[PDB]
Amino acid sequence: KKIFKPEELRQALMPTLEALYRQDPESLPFRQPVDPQLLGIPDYFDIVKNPMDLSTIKRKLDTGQYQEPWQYVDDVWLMFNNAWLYNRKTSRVYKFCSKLAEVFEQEIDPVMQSLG
Ligand SMILES: CO[C@H]1CC[C@@H](n2c([C@@H]3CCCC(=O)N3c3ccccc3)nc3cc(-c4c(C)noc4C)ccc32)CC1
Repeated sequence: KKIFKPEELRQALMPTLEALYRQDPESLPFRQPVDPQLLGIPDYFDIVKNPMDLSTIKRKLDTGQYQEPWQYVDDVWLMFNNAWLYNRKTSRVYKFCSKLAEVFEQEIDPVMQSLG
């Protein structure tokens, strides 16, 4: 299938990550990995087996760790689904997660079409 290369992926995908970072305050819980010790939620890693956050995804884009666009998309939805799994539907963080998902879905669709 189509072979991609890192700089092509970073230039195409990074604006979609940038759109998530620009959401203030909705992206604030997601700009750094969850620290369950500081936040007093010691069961976090009992529930969330593969943590993900914007800073990790950004580093992976920056350092060429995605061979295909769908791997980037996978990590974004993984970050969203970790937050939806751990938090109550009525919580601020759950709602901010859904806001980021709405933004992502608008940003990623034209990009993935253009990478196809
Ligand atoms: C800059 O560093 C800050 C340090 C930690 C702060 N934080 C908070 C605080 C608690 C206090 C009440 C509040 O309103 N907060 C907040 C809510 C939205 C916007 C800004 C502040 N609750 C958090 C929940 C998760 C999380 C996720 C994601 N998935 O599971 C879990 C669990 C992660 C970070 C959280 C966010 C950023």
